[PDB]
Amino acid sequence: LSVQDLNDLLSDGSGCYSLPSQPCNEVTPRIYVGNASVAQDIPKLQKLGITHVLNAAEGRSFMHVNTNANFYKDSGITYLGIKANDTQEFNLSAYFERAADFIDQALAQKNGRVLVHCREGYSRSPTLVIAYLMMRQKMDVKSALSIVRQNREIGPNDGFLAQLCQLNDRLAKEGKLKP
Ligand SMILES: Oc1cc(C(F)F)ncn1
Ligand SMILES: Oc1cc(C(F)F)ncn1
Repeated sequence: LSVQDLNDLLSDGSGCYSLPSQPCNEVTPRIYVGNASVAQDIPKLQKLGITHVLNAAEGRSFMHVNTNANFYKDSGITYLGIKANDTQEFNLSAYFERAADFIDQALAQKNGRVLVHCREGYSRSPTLVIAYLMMRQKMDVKSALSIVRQNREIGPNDGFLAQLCQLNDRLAKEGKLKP
C-alpha cells in the first residue's frame, strides 16, 4: 500500500483523475457526497431524503461553506460542521473519529441519510467517508476508495491519501479489517 497505489486507483486509463458530473451522489447505501450548492438547497435535500448534513468545510473562505446548525433549524436536519482545509498539510485524520460517529448515528436511524459535503465534494468529504468505511464497516482503504470512486469522481489530495494509508496499517494490525 502506497500513495502511488491510491493515485492509480483514482486515475482513468489515460492517467488522469476525473471530475464530478453531478452535484452529489450516494456513494454507499444512505451516504451521500456532494458540493456547496446541494448543501444550501434544502428542497433538494428533502427530495434526497437527507436527515443529517456533515459540512466537512465549514468556514468563510472561498474554499469553505458558510453554514452552521442554524441554517437548518426549521428543516429537521441534524448538522455537524468541521472546519477542514483542503491542503496536503492539513490534518484531517484528527477529525475521523467524530466524523465516523456522526455518520454511524445517522445510519442507526431507520430512514437516516447523511450528506457529507465540502465545496466541490472532491477531497475532504470523500476522505471522511472512506475513513468511516474503514473504521466502522471494516473495509480496507483500497476497496473503500474503489467503491466511493465507482460512484463519484473524487480526488483526495496526496496528504489525505497518506493519512488513509497510515490509518489502514493501524487497523490492519489491530485485526479490524475483516468483514
Ligand atoms: O452496508 C454497506 C454497503 C456498502 C457498499 F460497499 F456497498 N458500504 C457500506 N455499508
Ligand atoms: O458520477 C458517476 C461516476 C461514475 C464513475 F464510475 F466513473 N459512474 C457513474 N456516475
